[PDB]
Amino acid sequence: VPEGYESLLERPLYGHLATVRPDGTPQVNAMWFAWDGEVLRFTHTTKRQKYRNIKANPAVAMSVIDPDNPYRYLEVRGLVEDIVPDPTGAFYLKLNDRYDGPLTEPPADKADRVIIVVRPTAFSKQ
Amino acid sequence: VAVPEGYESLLERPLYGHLATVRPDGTPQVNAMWFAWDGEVLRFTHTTKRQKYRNIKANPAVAMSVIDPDNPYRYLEVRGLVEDIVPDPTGAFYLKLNDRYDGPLTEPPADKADRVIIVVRPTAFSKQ
Repeated sequence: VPEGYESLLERPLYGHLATVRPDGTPQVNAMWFAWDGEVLRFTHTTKRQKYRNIKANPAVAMSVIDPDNPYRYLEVRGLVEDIVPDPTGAFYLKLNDRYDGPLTEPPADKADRVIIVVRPTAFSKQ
Repeated sequence: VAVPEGYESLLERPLYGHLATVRPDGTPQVNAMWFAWDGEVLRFTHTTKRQKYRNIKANPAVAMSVIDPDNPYRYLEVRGLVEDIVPDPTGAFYLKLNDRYDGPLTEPPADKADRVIIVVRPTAFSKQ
């Protein structure tokens, strides 16, 4: 990550995750995310189009901008490298906690929850 | 294609839109952008010299994500097609976008000779 920009990834900001649909056209959805210094993790259910997109095309990109300073932003390109079942909704609650989210209990859709793990290939800030 | 009823307000606000395009190799690109909405089409400022432009010349399909900055449960996803690309060699359109956002970019850009207006007609909206 280029120098001075990793802090974007540490903050509880909404990332805009782009995927490619089966028809070859793009889709973009605003998302919580977690960065661990190596990979990005997202909460998803197996029911939505964005999940189906990544099962067929694992290449993704995520945009984040600093809400306090429009000069600071990042596009992260990467590949989905794992999809991990989260049937207790523990990972959803971890994100909820980082974002001071409204859930007080595991999500009702927990049986269908997964963790999408994305390993970056590029970070661009300009 | 009609905006969902009461969400057009998000497109009227000076919020960033995160515009996704697809590269010729089939992988996506997404960038935070100023946009303008006139009730029918979205307009963006680009130059002819970057990858985002090359992406749209080969695949006109795009998607834009805008989120309310204070309530993240309020959002709008717009899919659409680039239907025009208009030269902006004076940077006048770029300066109108800056004005819409009350931004600091009040003088024409050094790259103005290569500036264009990208015009996108929506094909779909989602807010849930």
